[PDB]
Formats: sequence, C-alpha cells, structure tokens
Amino acid sequence: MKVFNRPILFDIVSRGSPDGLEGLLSFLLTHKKRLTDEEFREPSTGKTCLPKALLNLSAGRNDTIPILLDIAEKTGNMREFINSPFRDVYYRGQTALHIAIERRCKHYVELLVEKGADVHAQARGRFFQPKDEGGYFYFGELPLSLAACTNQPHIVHYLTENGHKQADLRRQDSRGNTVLHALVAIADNTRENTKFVTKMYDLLLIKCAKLFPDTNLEALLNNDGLSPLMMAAKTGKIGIFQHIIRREIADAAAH
Ligand SMILES: O=P(O)(O)O[C@@H]1[C@H](O)[C@H](O)[C@@H](OP(=O)(O)O)[C@H](OP(=O)(O)O)[C@H]1O
Repeated sequence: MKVFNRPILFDIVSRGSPDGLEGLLSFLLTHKKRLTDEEFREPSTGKTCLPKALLNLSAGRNDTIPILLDIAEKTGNMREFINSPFRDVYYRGQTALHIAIERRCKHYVELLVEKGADVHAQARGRFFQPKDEGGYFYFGELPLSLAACTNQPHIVHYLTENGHKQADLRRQDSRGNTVLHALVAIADNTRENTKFVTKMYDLLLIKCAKLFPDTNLEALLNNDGLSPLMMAAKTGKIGIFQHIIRREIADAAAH
C-alpha cells in the first residue's frame, strides 16, 4: 500500500503531520521493519524520527509524537525507539528525553518517561583537543541534572516523584558529579543565576534528606575527590559557595 522511507518519514515528522502517518504501522509490520532500523535513522547522527519530531514544534506541539510512540509499541520496539541515542559535535548518547527537557516540553517529558525513557541516560561531552577543551555546555549529563541546570523545578519534581520511573537524586555522571556538582558547574556568579541555582540546590538537598535520612547529598564526592562545596571554592563560584556555607551554619543552628 502506502510506502514509507526515510525522506518520506522525516518530511512528515518535520512538518508535524499526524495524518501523514496513516498506513505506517501496517507498512512496518508487513515489511518487518522498525523505526529504529538504520534505514529510518539519520546516518550522520543516529537520530530516529523521534528527535526530529521534538526539534520541530508548532506552538510547542508535534502531533506525530504520540502516534510514533504507539507505532513503536505495536511493533515490539517501544523501549529501543524511545532510548535510541544520537550524537552531534558536542555530545554523544543524547536521547529524546534530553531534547524534550532542553526544549522545556513538560508534557512530552512525561509522555516519554511514562512509556519507558531511560531517566539516567548520559549525554557525554565530545572533545577534539588532547585535553578536554570544554567546547560543549556541561550540565552533568543526566536528565535530572539537565532539568535542574535549566531551571525547571516542575520537571525536577516530575522526574523524581512520578509513579512510573524516578530519576535518582544521588546519581553521579561520568565525572562523578551529582546534580549538586552540576549546579555548581553551571554557576556563573550573576544575580539571576545565583538565585535559581541556590533555590534548586536546596530543593534537591532537602528532598534527598527526606527520602534518605541517612544520606547527605552534598557529602558525595566527584572523581576529583571534591564535594560540591569544595568544587565551588576551587572554581570560583562565590555566590553558591557562600550560600552553602550560610545554609550549613543555619542547619546547625536549627539543632
Ligand atoms: O525561578 P523559578 O522559581 O525556578 O521559576 C522557574 C522559571 O520561571 C522558569 O523559567 C520556568 O520555566 P518555563 O520558562 O518553561 O516556564 C519554570 O517553570 P517550571 O517549574 O514549570 O519548569 C519555573 O519554575
């Protein structure tokens, strides 16, 4: 019947036309193909049509997204489809969830986590000099650390509190950095930055203590052997450094 290939699929998805996907499920089942197959991924990056959809929004929406996820499910492919990684010059291991978070799409984030997105997928930075030139924007690799570092408390709440699959607040990336180290990494000592970073830091610190009363999140060490406080001191992050100190002092005064 209707025939689908990569340029056709990507045309439909980049325009955001749900009607264009009529016939695709039947096509995939009849020809024994999957949306993760090489023929339906961008050769240069590894993107399936899912990242393509998320990068092509109209008023924040692309109605092919729910349809593609359903098609992936019905072809026994849902997990692989959702979590299929891609790369560019800056990161490898990027997933659809990273895109949905970076584009601030709360609804798509929920949809993807509900249908089995890897809440701990790591977008690892790429470098081209012999010592990491830091050409990429570092946010701690993980979806939770991305949400935190981009000032999205609702997504932070969702990712840690949802009933399907929760991001672990204690998680560490490839540098050994927890979300707290990541917040320190992105701190730049400007007023609005210092304001959201300290608020996010405390929200996560308190939430960790509540869930794991035995556990002090700001005690966990990165691979340099540094706590967030000490990383902050070493890297000149004055505003967050000072806030952690006053908070530590206030916390002892409480008891
Ligand atoms: O400074 P705060 O207190 O952290 O407030 C956040 C700020 O307004 C963000 O710009 C916003 O993201 P949007 O631009 O997408 O609205 C976020 O919404 P969120 O919590 O729903 O992620 C707010 O929480």
